[PDB]
Amino acid sequence: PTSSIEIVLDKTTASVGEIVTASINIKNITNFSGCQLNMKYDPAVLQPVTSSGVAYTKSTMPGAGTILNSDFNLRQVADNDLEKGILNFSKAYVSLDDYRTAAAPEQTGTVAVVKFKVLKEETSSISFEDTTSVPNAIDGTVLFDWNGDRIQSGYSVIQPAVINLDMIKAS
Repeated sequence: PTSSIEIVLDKTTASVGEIVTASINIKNITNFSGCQLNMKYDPAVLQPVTSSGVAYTKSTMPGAGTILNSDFNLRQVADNDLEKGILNFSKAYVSLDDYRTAAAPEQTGTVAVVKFKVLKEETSSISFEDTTSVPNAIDGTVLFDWNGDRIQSGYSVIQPAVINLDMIKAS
């Protein structure tokens, strides 16, 4: 009887130059309308790249998932720190009246996809992390319902996602 957000990798193992795709998935989040997320990775090991192969900038949004793609006036803002390895982004529907009226809330699916180039073959992790700039977060996550209120208890944050776990002893 579970509600969750999770970072899922398409590969558990990857060599230098490969792309690993991280999917940020939610499951059974009641009346979900949007989120703000603060994700941490190690910039010596992974580099976020767009679907066309170019590095993110401070302003780059993650790739589209399978939800939050409908025309209920989507607001999208990213504020990334690529030197420290932080992706911070907000994606939410703004026409909440119309979204409520359509009566078909997007409670389960992929909110965003981040592709990472593997720079070093080494054990590394990706997690959500609390940050000063987003003070109301639960392990670096803020989820909103279709009234515009923060969801305050009853979902698990499943993390970290780990690549190259088999090489952990060497780290």
